[PDB]
Amino acid sequence: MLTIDYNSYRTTTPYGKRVRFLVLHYTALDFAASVKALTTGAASAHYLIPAPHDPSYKAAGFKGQRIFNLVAEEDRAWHAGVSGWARRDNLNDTSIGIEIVNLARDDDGVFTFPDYERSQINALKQLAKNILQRYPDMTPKNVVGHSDIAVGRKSDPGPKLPWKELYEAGIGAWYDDATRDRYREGFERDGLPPRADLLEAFRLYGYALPATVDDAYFASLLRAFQMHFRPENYDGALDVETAAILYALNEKYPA
Amino acid sequence: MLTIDYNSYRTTTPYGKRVRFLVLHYTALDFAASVKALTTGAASAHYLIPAPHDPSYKAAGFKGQRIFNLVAEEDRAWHAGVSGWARRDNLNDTSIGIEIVNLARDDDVFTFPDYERSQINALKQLAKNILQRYPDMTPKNVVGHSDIAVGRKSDPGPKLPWKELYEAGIGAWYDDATRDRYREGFERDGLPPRADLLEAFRLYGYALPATVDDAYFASLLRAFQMHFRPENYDGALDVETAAILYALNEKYPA
Amino acid sequence: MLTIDYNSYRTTTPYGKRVRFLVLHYTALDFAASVKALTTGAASAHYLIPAPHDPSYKAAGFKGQRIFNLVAEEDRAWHAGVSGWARRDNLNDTSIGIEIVNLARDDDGVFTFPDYERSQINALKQLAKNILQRYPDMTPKNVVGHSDIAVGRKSDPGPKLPWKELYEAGIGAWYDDATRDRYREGFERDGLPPRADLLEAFRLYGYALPATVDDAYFASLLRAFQMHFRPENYDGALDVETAAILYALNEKYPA
Amino acid sequence: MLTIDYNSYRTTTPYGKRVRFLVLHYTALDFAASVKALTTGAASAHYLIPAPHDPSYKAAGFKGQRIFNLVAEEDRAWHAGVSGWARRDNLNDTSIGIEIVNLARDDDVFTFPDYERSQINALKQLAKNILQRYPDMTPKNVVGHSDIAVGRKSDPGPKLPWKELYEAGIGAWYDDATRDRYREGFERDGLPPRADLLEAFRLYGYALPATVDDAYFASLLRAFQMHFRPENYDGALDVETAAILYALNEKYPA
Repeated sequence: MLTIDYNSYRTTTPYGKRVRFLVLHYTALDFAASVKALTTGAASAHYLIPAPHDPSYKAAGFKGQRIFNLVAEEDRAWHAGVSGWARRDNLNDTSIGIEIVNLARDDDGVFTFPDYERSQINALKQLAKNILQRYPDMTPKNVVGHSDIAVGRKSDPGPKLPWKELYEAGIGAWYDDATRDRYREGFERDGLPPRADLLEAFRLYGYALPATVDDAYFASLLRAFQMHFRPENYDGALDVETAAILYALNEKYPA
Repeated sequence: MLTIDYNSYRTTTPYGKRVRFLVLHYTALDFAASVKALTTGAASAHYLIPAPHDPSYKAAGFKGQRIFNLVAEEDRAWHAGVSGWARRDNLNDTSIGIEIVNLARDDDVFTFPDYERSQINALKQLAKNILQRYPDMTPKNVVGHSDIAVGRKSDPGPKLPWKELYEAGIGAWYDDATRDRYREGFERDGLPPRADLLEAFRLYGYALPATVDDAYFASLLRAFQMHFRPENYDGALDVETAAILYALNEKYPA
Repeated sequence: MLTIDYNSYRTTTPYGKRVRFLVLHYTALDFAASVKALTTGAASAHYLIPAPHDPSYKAAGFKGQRIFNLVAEEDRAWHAGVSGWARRDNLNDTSIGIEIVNLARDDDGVFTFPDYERSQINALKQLAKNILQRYPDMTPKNVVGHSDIAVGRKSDPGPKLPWKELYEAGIGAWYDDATRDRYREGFERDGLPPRADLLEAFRLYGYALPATVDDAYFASLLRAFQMHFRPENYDGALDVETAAILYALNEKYPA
Repeated sequence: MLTIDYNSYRTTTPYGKRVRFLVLHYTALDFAASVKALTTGAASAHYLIPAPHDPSYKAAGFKGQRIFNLVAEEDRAWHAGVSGWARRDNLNDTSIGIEIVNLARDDDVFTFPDYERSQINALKQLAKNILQRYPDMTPKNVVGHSDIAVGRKSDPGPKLPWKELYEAGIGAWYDDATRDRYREGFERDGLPPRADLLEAFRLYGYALPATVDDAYFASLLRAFQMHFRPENYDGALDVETAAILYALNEKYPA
C-alpha cells in the first residue's frame, strides 16, 4: 500500500487557514451550569473564560483566573448556530468561539447586562491576541460578537464587552475619531443617507442582511451594531453618530 | 501569563469536524505543470494523484504510483472556487480537495482520457483513509467538482469510475432494483414537471440558482449524468436519469 | 503586532512527523472499566477498540463493533510508560497507542490469554492501515506491542495478537520463510551464535537492552520476542527457530 | 468500513502535548541563505525570525519585521540534532525550533553581533504565543541550542537577551537576592567539588555524559555562562557561575 508523500512538494502561496472569524459569547449561566452545558449539552465553544468570583467556580475546585479549552481549534464547536458575516454563513464552520462566564440576563421582558470581571478581560485579551497571530485572515472586522452574526436572535457578548479596549490591544476593528467626526459633520449638514445607502453600508461592513429589511429588523440591526460600536446608547434608533461610526468603519476598513 | 487548560474539561457530544466534503478534480495538465500550478499558482489541492505513464512524472524522479500531500487537511486549499452543496457554499472552507492527473481537453468539444488503473487504486485508498476520519462525510458528500460548480466545471468527468468507488465504500450509488422501480413508474405515469425535478436535485444536494434556464437545466443534467449515468451525458431529460436521481434520493434521504 | 507568515516559505525535504511508532495494548478490563480508566484515570491511549460481546459494552448503549478516539493523534496519550525501541525512549512522546478490550489476565502467578474477537481484529487492521499511510517513518519494525518496548514489565498485546495476519494486511514486520529456514539450517550445522551476537542482534532489531543482561532478563527478552514472532511457544527458551526468526527479520529489515 | 468515534469519550486528565521544549538558534547566514537552507537543505526550523537590516531580506521583497512559519508546530523540524535536556533526548521529537537571523562567526574565535530590537520584540511575541499553548513547557524548558548540545553548538550566544525574555514571562531566570545568598555561602565555605557541581547541572537540566573531561566541563560552563552569565563565558569556574546555578535550582526545583 502507498504511504502519502508530505515532502516532495508543498504549497506556498495559494492556500490558507479554514478559520478566519473569532466570535464572542456570554454564557448567561454560572460556571458549573456552563461547563456542563458546553461539554455534554447541545452547544459548545472552543474556549470558556470563567469568572473567578463565582461561588460554583470555587465549588468546583478552582481559585484564580484561567482559560479552558473545550474543543480543539481545528475542530468545529457548536456556538454560532444560524449565522452570517462577510458574505459567509454557517459560521461554526469557519470560526473559533469564546464563551465568557457572565450572568447576563435574561429576557424578563427586560435585558440586564452586568459588568465583566477584570481578570476575565485580561484573559480575553491575552487569548484573542494568541489566536489572531496564528490566523492571517482574521482581520479586525472578523472579530465579532454573536449578536453581529445573528441579528437579532442573540444579544452577546453584550454592551459590557469593552471592544475599544480590545482594539487598543490590537484585537478587533475600531474607527478613528477624526474620521467619525467628519462623517458626523457631515450628516448634520446635508442629512442622513437614504435607508438604501445605510442598508448597503451595513452589508458592506459584514452584516448578513435579508433580501428586504423590516422596520423591526432595522431596529435590531442598529441595536446590535450599537451594542458593539456605540454602547453608550443602544436603543436601536438611527441618530447621526451611529451613521457616522458606520461610515468611518467602512472607510478605515474597506475592500 | 495564563496557560490554556486542555485537561480539565473536554466536550464530547456537541461538536464535530470542520470538514464534511470530499471533492474530486482532474488537472487537465501533465505532472510537471500540475505540481507547479497547485503549489505556486492560483489554485491548490490537498492531494495530488499523478499518472505514472507521464514523461513529466518520470522526469521529475518518479516511477511507481504515489500520493502527494500539498496542503495539510486542516488547512484550506484553493480548489472548489465558487461552489455549493448540501445547503452549504464556499466549499473550500469545509472540504478536502483531490486532484488527479488526467489530460482532459476542452477544444470546443471535450475529450476525456481514461484514468490509469494504479491511479484508481490510489484514489480508492486515499478516499477510504479520509472517509474514516470524518464522520459527517456521508456518501452523498463525496462529489465531483462538477457537482458543486454546475456548468462551470466538467471534472472529474465520465471516466471517473464512481460505481467502482461506491463498491469500495466511497460515495453514493443507487440500488439497481430501486432505479428500475422508478423508471417503471415514470414510464407509465410520465416524468415529473421541471419544478418537481429541480426540487429533487436540490434534495439530493445540488445548489440551485433562484431561477433556471433551459441552458442551466441542461448543464445540471449533464453534470449529474457525468457522475451517475456516464454512458450518456448530453444533458437531455430521459426517464433513466430521472429514475436514477429518484433512486438516489430514496436510498439516501439525508 | 505581527501575524505569523505561513505562506512565503515552506519546508519540503528536511522535515518529518513527530510520530513514528505504533503501540498495541490489551486493556485487561471489560469495556466499562476501560473507558473510565483511559479517560479519567492514570493512563490513556489514542484509540480504544472494544469487544462487541462484552455485557457492559451493551450496557453502555453500544451494539456493533466500533473504534473510539480518546486522545487526538497530535497529542500525547499516556500508554507506554517507561519504554524504549530503535534507540529512542519515552515512547509516549513519539507514538500512537491502540488499546484493545480483552480479558487477558492477570498474574494469578499464571498468565492466561483469551482470543480476540474477529470484528476487533478487522477493526485493528483497518485502523492501523489508516495510520500507517499517514506517518512515513512508521516502517514495519515500528509497529510494536507494549511488551517489545517494555521487556518484560508488560505482556500485551499478547500471544493471541495475530501479527502475521496484520503483516499480510501490510501492517507490521514479518520474515520470509525461505530466509528463516536458511538461518535455521544453519544454526543446526555450526551452532547457535554466542550470547554476545544474540544480544547485539536483539538490540539491532529494536530492543532497548540494559548495559548488562541478566539470565532472567534474557528470558523475558526471548519471551517477549516469541509472544510477538514465534507465538506457538513463548516459554522464554533459546531454541534454533527463535534465533533463526530474529536473524531473518534483521536481514529483511536492516539499517 | 467503520468510522472513528470522536464524540463518545474524551480523555481529560491523563494526557498531554507531545511538545514541552522551545529551542533558540541563530542562523549564522543571511536571510536568503537561511530560507534556502532551512526549507530545502539539511536542517529546518519551525519558525524563522529575519533581521530587517539585511540586503538578502529587502531583496526578497520584505521591509518590516515579520515571523515566518516553515514547519507546522505539530510536525518535526530538524534543528536540535543530537541533543538532550531534562532527562529527555532527541529533542527534535518534543521541541519547537526558532531560528533567528544573526551573523555569528566562528573563524578560530567567535564574533557575536547584536540582535536587532525588532527581532527581540518578535521573538518575545512568538515565545509568549507558544508558551501559552504548551502547559508542560515550563520556564527551564526554553533553552538555547547550546544548552542541549553542549560543546557542539554556541547559539543563540551571549547577545540573546535572556533576562529580557524572562521579564516578558519567557524562560528561567534567578532572583538576585538568592544568587548573592549563594555566592556569600560559597565565598566563605568554598565551592562544591566537581562531582556535586555536575549533579547540580544535571539537576537544572543539562544532559551529562558518563564521564567529564576538563574540556567538556569547560564547555559546559561556557554554555551555561552564555545563557546565564553572558558578561564572561570563558568557561572557567568562579563563584558567581556556581551561585547563579544554585540560585536557579532553588527557584525552579522541577
